[PDB]
Amino acid sequence: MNSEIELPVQKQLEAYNARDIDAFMAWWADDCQYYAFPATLLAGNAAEIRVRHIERFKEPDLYGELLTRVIVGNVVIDHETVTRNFPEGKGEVDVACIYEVENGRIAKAWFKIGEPRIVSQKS
Repeated sequence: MNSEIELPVQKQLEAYNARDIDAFMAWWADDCQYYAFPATLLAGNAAEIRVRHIERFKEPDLYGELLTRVIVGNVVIDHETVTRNFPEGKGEVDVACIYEVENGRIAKAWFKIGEPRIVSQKS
């Protein structure tokens, strides 16, 4: 059972669209690392991680619609589609946010954005 690895990523994914930064920060480590595609350290601790996302939570159009989630031991891939506002239309970007949970808290987290998509250009 990798239940204590599922507990962070479940509560945070819900909190991402539900606009709860307290739970979206809770299940992380205080020294948690946060990289951007490919491997660019945005945050070397929890305090910088939350603030970075709070800026994203200012968008009323922010919605993470999960498609698929897989878990390999202490690691989870949450593959969601972030609804944004792009000047060509919708603005929905299919991202794979990968996490690493150590001692019950996310020790490290990385994300890679797949592509930009639009409803007018998609079935």
